[PDB]
Amino acid sequence: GREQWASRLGFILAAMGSAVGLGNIWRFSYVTGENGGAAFLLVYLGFIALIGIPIVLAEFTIGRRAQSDAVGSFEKLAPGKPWKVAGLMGVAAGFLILSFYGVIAGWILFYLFNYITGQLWSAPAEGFGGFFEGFIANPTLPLFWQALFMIATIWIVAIGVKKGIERSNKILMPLLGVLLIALAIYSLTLGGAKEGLAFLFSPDWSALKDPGVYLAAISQAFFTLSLGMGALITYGSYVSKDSRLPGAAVSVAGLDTAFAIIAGIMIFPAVFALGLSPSGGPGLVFVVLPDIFDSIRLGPIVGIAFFILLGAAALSSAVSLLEVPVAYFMRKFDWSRKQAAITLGVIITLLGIPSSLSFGVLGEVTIIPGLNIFDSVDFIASSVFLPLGGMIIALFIGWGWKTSDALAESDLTDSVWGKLWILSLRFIAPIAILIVFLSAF
Ligand SMILES: CCCCCCCCO[C@@H]1O[C@H](CO)[C@@H](O)[C@H](O)[C@H]1O
Ligand SMILES: CCCCCCCCO[C@@H]1O[C@H](CO)[C@@H](O)[C@H](O)[C@H]1O
Ligand SMILES: CCCCCCCCO[C@@H]1O[C@H](CO)[C@@H](O)[C@H](O)[C@H]1O
Ligand SMILES: CC[C@H](C)[C@H](N)C(=O)O
Ligand code: NA
Ligand code: NA
Repeated sequence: GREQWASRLGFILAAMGSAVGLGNIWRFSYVTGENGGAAFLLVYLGFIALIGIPIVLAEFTIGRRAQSDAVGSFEKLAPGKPWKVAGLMGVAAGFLILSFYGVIAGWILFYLFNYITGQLWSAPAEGFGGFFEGFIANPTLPLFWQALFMIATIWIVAIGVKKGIERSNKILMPLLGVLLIALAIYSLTLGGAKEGLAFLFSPDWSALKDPGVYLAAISQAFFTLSLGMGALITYGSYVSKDSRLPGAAVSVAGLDTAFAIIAGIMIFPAVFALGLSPSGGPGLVFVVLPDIFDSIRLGPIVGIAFFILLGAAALSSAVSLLEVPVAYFMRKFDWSRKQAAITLGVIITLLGIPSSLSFGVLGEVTIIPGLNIFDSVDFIASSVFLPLGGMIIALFIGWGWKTSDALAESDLTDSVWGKLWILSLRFIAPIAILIVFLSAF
């Protein structure tokens, strides 16, 4: 009845495209930065091995045995039991995260437009930092480019799994990796490599007595791995009988973390050479990356190449953010695919408009005490729904699955990995999440 990926690799690449997006470059930079660098990074790394690798496979496992959307996946496997709250919790993180995902993806298309028209080639008068300030504070200009991005996202989603989502131009994600390695090597010769690589790889332990860093790591880890958004459950619901689930979840985190690391090697050695502070808020990369391209001879070509490849990366990730409601509403309300995309994509766009305004006119306005609207949506989405959603997901398989079924559907045997993966779901990952919950609130 449902559409499916046309090969076992098509599922891997789509999941690779879903995972590797803006949370690798943009979000990883200013979150690693404002939380102490190397202390945070080693904690974010450790969370991906013991909380990440199991839950991605947990999501992949639950995705195909039910062959349903993220919510209906819990209704066809354990009907009547209250586990569907996790499938419900993740779709809410999809509506919330795609609202400001289109906000930051609007910044991508504006900068790309400026490099195409030859505007951001040299250092503007306002400066590479000031240019970003008067742009995110302008009430309407970010909303235009967000709507333009939400078109392609909506368009691709409305096209279909086999005619749109899976048809991602196969050679573009590798082009974004090769460039980042070439961009990482460049900033290493800007005079900030010592202050950068030390702050980014050598730990300052006193930070780990602040509990926010833990929650910050768990928030970033679940966010960069497409966890707790209902996106890995649905991408698993298009996987065929013949497929190895364990190999994909590893291939995705290894690529996402490798992409995540090179971004640190590129951003932070440049932040310390530019004399800039690593805790520069969400628009950290948009102050540094143009400042780095400004010192290259062909920097305008790099900028166009960088933002075309990073834009397509944010496009391949936000398209999957829309499938979670779309694949749900087609079942729950018999909506067609094209009707679901327009309706659910234009609402997600309007939901993010108060976030784009939180950078300028709505700066002093707060919802959650102490945070502006962008930071507040980010909190409930990425620091609550994502870490708490995976806990129920992890406890769901670990406790509410017959161990013979949990390993058979996850294509794991009774090997040490099969036990370890099961072990992390039953106890390790959920308690680490539960402990970080007790220690932050
Ligand atoms: C490419 C991998 C980089 C690994 C960086 C590990 C930590 C580097 O931090 C190092 O701390 C030392 C303290 O005096 C200094 O002498 C070094 O110059 C400094 O780079
Ligand atoms: C290239 C990938 C490996 C990078 C390993 C990073 C090494 C961690 O950094 C270490 O931090 C310690 C202070 O806490 C210092 O005493 C060590 O000299 C330093 O190597
Ligand atoms: C002092 C440095 C003056 C400019 C020397 C050019 C060296 C950088 O070279 C540039 O690096 C980019 C990747 O980083 C590539 O994409 C460009 O094609 C390449 O021209
Ligand atoms: C919302 C997260 C998106 C889908 C992607 N996982 C990223 O790291 O940017
Ligand atoms: Na992507
Ligand atoms: Na990611």
